[PDB]
Amino acid sequence: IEPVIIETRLELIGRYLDHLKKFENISLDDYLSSFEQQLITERLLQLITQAAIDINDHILSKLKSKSYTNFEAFIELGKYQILTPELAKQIAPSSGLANRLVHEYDDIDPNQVFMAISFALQQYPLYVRQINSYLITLEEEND
Amino acid sequence: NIEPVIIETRLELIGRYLDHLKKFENISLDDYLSSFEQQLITERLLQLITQAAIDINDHILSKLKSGKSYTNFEAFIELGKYQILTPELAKQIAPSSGLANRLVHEYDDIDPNQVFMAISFALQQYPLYVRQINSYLITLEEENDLE
Ligand SMILES: *P(=O)(O)OC[C@H]1O[C@@H](n2cnc3c(N)ncnc32)[C@H](O)[C@@H]1OP(=O)(O)OC[C@H]1O[C@@H](n2cnc3c(N)ncnc32)[C@H](O)[C@@H]1O
Ligand SMILES: *P(=O)(O)OC[C@H]1O[C@@H](n2cnc3c(N)ncnc32)[C@H](O)[C@@H]1OP(=O)(O)OC[C@H]1O[C@@H](n2cnc3c(N)ncnc32)[C@H](O)[C@@H]1O
Repeated sequence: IEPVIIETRLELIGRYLDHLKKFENISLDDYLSSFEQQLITERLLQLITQAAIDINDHILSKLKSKSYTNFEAFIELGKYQILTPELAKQIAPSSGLANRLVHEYDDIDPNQVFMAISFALQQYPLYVRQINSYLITLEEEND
Repeated sequence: NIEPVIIETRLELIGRYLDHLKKFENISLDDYLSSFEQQLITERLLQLITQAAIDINDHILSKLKSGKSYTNFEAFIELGKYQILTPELAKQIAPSSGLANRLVHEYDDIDPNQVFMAISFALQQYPLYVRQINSYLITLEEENDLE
């Protein structure tokens, strides 16, 4: 496992969350009225989830050199206790959110993106902390 | 016929996205590079415009190409060969398929300097795309009515 590959993406997730947090108090009616605010939060959520999918793929490629869907990849990290199983279960559906936001499914419901903001702001800081704690362990073993 | 309705809805969306993108036509590079939020808005607008056009092109060519395959870049060039787009526009606008692939993260990392230039390219080219597809839409409706 290459720490800098993982840490670069974790830092990006943290940056994107920092920007997404600027939206955490916007009312739904103002959100639905502002296409540009929908665009910003949709792209932030896409970038966050795609960075996580990339992190998970890198980690699993070094451990289980088996193939997982993006949803299962979160679950598998839970089995390795790299994520907690509870976080892995909660956050795995953000893989479907990523697909939704690149138009792999049908239209985007802004009401559901609005609610997803608060769950991303809860779950992904924990994802970052858990992956960071794993990376730090690997680094402190090398030392 | 379902193809005209499909094209017309997507053209209406492209027109709306272009209206929002036009707000950024006069932004300076330094202003753009210093505002992550303006980068996000323009990146997603470009993603939505190009994806809608890719959808249109797929529906146009499925009627004309009897199962023959094509990439999203190639679809734009095929429209030029069919004189649905002018060849000049077709070759100018085909690389927007590569922009779209980068914006949905098929590969690579996003260079904001390239996205900055794509704002101008899209504001020049996609209004012409809309006009020319709209002219084809009329021909299609006439052909369906004539058959
Ligand atoms: P894709 O087909 O990957 O996602 C669709 C749906 O299936 C869920 N899923 C994928 N793979 C699995 C496995 N292996 N097990 C169980 N479930 C799986 C995936 O999590 C996704 O779930 P959804 O709850 O439909 O969506 C995830 C997430 O997206 C937001 N959401 C939902 N519907 C939306 C609309 N219409 N607009 C905008 N956002 C939407 C919610 O945040 C939801 O939790
Ligand atoms: P992807 O693999 O989709 O595209 C790669 C590259 O190849 C071009 N291409 C695809 N198919 C063909 C055919 N049949 N013939 C000739 N060329 C083809 C495709 O247009 C793309 O060109 P690029 O110049 O790499 O990119 C197109 C477009 O994207 C923006 N761009 C470029 N680099 C970017 C970064 N780093 N970030 C964000 N956007 C970027 C530019 O607007 C460029 O014009």
